[PDB]
Amino acid sequence: GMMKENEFDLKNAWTMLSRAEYQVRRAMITILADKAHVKLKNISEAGASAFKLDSISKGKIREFVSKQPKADSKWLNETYPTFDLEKKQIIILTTAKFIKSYTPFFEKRSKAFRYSPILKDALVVLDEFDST
Amino acid sequence: MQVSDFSGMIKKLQSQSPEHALMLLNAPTGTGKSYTIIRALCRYAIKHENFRAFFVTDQKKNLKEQDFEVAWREESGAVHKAFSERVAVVRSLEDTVNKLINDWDRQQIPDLYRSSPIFKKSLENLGNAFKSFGMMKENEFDLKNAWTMLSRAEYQVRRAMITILADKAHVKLKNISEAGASAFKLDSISKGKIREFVSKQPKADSKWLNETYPTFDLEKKQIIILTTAKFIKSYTPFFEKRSKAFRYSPILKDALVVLDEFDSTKKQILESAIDEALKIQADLNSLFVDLSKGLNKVNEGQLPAKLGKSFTFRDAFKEILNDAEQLTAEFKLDFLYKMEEQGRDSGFVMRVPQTNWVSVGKPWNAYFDEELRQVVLGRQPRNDLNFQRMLPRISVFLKGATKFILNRAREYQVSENQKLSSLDDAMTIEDACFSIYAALGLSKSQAKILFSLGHDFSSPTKVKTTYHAHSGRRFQQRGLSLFQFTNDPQHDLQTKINACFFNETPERYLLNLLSKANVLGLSATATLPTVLDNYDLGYLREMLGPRLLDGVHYLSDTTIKEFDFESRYAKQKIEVKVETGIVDRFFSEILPKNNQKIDNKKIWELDAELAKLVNCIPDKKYFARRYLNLFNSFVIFLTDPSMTSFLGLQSLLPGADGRMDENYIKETFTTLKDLVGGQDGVNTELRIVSSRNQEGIQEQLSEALNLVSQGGKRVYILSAYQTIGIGQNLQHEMNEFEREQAANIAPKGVSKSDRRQHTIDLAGMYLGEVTHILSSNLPFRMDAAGLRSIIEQEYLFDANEINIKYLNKYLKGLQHQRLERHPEYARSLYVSYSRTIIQALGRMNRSFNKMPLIRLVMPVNVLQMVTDSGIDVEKTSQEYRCLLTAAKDWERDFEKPSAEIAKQNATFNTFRDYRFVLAYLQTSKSWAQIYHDTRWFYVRHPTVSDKDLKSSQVFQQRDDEFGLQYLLNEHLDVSYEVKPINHDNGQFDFSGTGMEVSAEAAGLVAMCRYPGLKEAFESLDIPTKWEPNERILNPAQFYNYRGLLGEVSGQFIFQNEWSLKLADFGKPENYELFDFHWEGKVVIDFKNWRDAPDVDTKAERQKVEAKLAKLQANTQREWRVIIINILASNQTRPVMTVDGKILEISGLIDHQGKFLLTPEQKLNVWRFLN
DNA sequence: TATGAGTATATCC
DNA sequence: ATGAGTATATCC
DNA sequence: AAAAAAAAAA
Ligand SMILES: Nc1ncnc2c1ncn2[C@@H]1O[C@H](COP(=O)(O)OP(=O)(O)O)[C@@H](O)[C@H]1O
Repeated sequence: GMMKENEFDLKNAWTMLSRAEYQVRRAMITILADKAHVKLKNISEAGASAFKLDSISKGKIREFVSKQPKADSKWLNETYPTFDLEKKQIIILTTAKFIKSYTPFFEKRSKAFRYSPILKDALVVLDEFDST
Repeated sequence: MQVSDFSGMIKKLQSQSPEHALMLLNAPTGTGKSYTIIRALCRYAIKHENFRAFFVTDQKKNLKEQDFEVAWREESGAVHKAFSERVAVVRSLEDTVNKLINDWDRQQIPDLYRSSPIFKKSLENLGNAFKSFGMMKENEFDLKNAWTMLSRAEYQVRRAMITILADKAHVKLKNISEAGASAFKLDSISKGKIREFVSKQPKADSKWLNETYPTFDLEKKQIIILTTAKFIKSYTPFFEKRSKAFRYSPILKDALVVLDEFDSTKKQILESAIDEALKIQADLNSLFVDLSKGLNKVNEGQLPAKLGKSFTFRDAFKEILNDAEQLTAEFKLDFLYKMEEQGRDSGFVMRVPQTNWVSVGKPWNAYFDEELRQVVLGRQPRNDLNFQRMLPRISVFLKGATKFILNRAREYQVSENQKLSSLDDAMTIEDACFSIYAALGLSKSQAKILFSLGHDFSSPTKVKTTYHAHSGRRFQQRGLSLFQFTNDPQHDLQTKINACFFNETPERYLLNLLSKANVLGLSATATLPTVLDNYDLGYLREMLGPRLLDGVHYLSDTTIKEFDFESRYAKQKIEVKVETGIVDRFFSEILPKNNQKIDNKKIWELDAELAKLVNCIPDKKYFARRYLNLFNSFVIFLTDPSMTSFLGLQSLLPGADGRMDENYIKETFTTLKDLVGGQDGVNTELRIVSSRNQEGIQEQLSEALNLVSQGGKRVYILSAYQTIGIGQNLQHEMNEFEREQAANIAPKGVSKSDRRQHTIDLAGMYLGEVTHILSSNLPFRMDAAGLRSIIEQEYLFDANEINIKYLNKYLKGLQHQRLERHPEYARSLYVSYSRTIIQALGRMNRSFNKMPLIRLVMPVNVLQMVTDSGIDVEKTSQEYRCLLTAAKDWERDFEKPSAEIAKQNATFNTFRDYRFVLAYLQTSKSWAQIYHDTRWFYVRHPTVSDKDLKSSQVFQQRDDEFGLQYLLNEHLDVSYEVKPINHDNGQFDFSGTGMEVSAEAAGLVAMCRYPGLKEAFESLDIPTKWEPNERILNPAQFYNYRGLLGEVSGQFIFQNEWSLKLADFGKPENYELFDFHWEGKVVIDFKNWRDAPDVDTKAERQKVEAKLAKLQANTQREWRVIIINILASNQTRPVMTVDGKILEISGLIDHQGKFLLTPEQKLNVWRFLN
């Protein structure tokens, strides 16, 4: 926020903010991993930077948070919609975000909305069509 | 020591204009080293207007800006130059920004930039950027981006200043730059006008501009003061956006570089080198393919004639193209390498001059899947491409090709600089190399990695037949390489082999610097023998010879006699007392157990507090000893009506963690002060001099010592070795107590105006453990710590301090995360420990007044670790000598294990050289000549004098000691005995008994007993007996020696007896397969061995039949083969295989030199010969 | 030689 | 899968 | 007409 004046250095500040947010996400990932008994070690040792997982481990995490109490799972889903995007029936966003990418949970490289399979057969409602 | 001595040193160094010698000076601290070098540099700069010098030191607290200003003021006599246009201080970007902000806050900007609104806005933006940079200093990933933002802000400030100066000089900036924005590319004339204007400007304005921006006119600066870290990196010129490296700048040509912390610089340089090596990585396959493609474009004349006509006329170019084609065909590098992972970590592969290394055990294999049209890489047993051979071969090719391209780029730069009229915008060697690489079609990253394989180092010119630079240290010559395999979904079709090469050790950087500038190295420990915290002086002297000068040759003997202190200390009855701390667990052991017992409870909750603090650490039982040693030290401090100044140095700075907790130490000190010492401790205080405080170390030290000089107190200064352990002044002005208590040791013939006559040195020092001599990081990954670890071990191996056994054990431990103990008899470890201790003890030798009794307190480990091996204790401080006399109970012997390790390492290196040369001689022609020459050198004289070995056609032609690693005979013996451990790996033990190297296996016995054989030896100039001389062959060399001797003798006797003339082969790709041939019918192989053991018949037959089969496929004939032995002890029996194609004869002549081949045998010989 | 004449919004690199 | 116990400096 | 140095196996 201190460096929102110039745009040339906005890229670097955005990069630092993204790295910090990714660290927060990694902390949450390892918390849920130790709370779900999942072999975080596979990642945590073979992935002490990249931190990749497999489908079954994230599925176990998702089904654990599914049966979790209402309040905490509610906060997690509200703040991190990308935690499980293939279950969201409605996705509300700005067109500036729609053109750009979204950063999935359990991952660091962002994925563009344009090529993602989530748009296939979806219905896109442009609330101000001409202004878009 | 007088300034005339350093003037003589400087003028001697400047007389080496085309050679650029290196001069080193050992002088104990507190002798004038830094006082007089500054005066000498200033005086020489004033007298000679074309003299340029650099003053380099590791820590900016040792830059001595004020000392340079004072010396310049007192040296200039008539003109009185403002010292800002002659002497410059090149600060980092952060320090420049800090000075700018401070000047802005103190109204010190000279009202010309202040009045402008553009400048003010730029300064406000710079202040915000500096605040952000300070906030983001925690994570090093954000450090790069914060630094980039700060650099952009500083550049905007510079642009504002440029516009302000341009309009005042009527320069059309915009027109010179660009009506638009990003530009400001001014011509030489405009900036010349600007420089003229500031030259005629009022003095205050010019002084501020020149101090803040020394790079405003960098050519006028005669002395340039900067840190080692800044010297390694680049400086940003004024008027420009891109920074220019000091390394390739024309500012260094014929300059004099004064490294005031040689040898402390090496580590810094090393660290920087490691970081740079990790920044630059590229896919090896694509890099090689692109370079090959570019070179082929050069061949077909598709590049401008300027470089094309210089590439093509050299035979090395044709050879490089041929090697590129052969390597592309051999390793299938045209195709994609795909490495299938199911998710398991791949680790990485290391290549060190001794071996390959895989971090996950199973070696990597690669074959060509023809159906897939890919190269499958993985852990499968199938290895049809020799991947572990592919990785280093491509690296060797890249290194050689890049050296060729560097030579061509040097030629191109020299030719292009002729065209330029104003030699102010000349292109550097780096620019020429980048232009060549870009013209070849390589990317910018590929150009960076190819250029870093060797940085503009191409040697001199056949040394003009002066001195032969030779070295047997393999790590300095080959470096090391790292490879990691990466799979990404965005390049799903292939696996990237990211490569990381480390070649520029600090010694190589220093040699490259010496290729263009004189270097003067100054410290009290400049020549301590150690390769961990000092340059490899052995390697430096090997590669420099006469160019490695000595400084003490330019001092009067009075100064050297003044270096002594054991006489002056005795004459004034100064007594040094070493107190070692035998403390393990609890605090009653440090309290004075004399019968003034206060309470048996208060110390118990003191122990409880200590245990509580230790337990709250996120190993224990060791931090307690550190705390107790420190507490014992300042108990000793608190119980003496003396010792007005005490310094306690550790290897750790007090902070927030429990392992060394700051406020806990403070409260412990206060409790001990009110618990021990009634009137002794009331006048005491504690100061923690640290970089974590909100003010510079200079004022912290100044106020801590003013507490004693003026406050009438007794201070305990606690800090770390890395903070104020080197080159820091800790003396203070005396008080009445010190005046009436201290003693003076000033030599007869010293002035009263000297500051050393009005100050008093420290009266006591606590020497904590020096902890980080060798790395201990455990998770071994491809990062800075792992590289530092591997490089330290390679340095130890080069200096003959660890053998291949210990290195293999260490690597195996690293594969398992089970690091081994430090080597017990590695001299460098103890010498580095001693170096830190010596530097620490030099901080209390900066004055002539000393307290009558000095107390040095340290734990027992410091006593056990220090040593005197290669350290001239005669010219060291008396405190260190007393410490050594106290530590004499643990003195080690390093000469013996070093000698045997040197023998083992020389043998191992010879064996590795020969393992390489056979495989390469497979497909070479000249290296056959080198191998022939080396073997004949072996047999012409097994024992050779040192000068005779150094001056030879085989030693003067190779630039290293390939195959020529002779042992050392301290007794000039003619024989020795060695027990082989693993002859497959070339490992030998020179204390065991399993084989004899002497003339008994030579022609002396059982070989000269043949008619005409001794005549053949005397005709071929092969001595019959090993004459006692200096150096003797090693077991790896003795193998080839006896093999060639047996070859000659057996072929001679075979020709004498069977009366047949054999012929040699003439096809290059089938060398080292069979010794000779016979009439296109037979291939003949000769052997020299002991009595026949229970040798593995099947492996020998498999190998000989494999070479036979490849010769069958190549010669288009069916061939026989003969295996022949020269000496035996029983009945000879030539046994053939059932088919009858292979002959095996064991022993030709007996031990009496007469053959054992009867008429029957003979005839069979004829029958097999046909 | 020749005109038209802002403020504001949002996200990744 | 134990041996051993850090601070200093500066460009991308 | 000044490119280097490339065993297996652990
Ligand atoms: N004529 C002199 N010769 C040498 N040192 C002097 C002289 N006059 C004063 N000094 C002081 O003596 C001290 C010796 O330290 P110095 O020589 O700078 O470091 P070193 O002895 O490590 O080279 C310095 O602090 C310097 O200011």
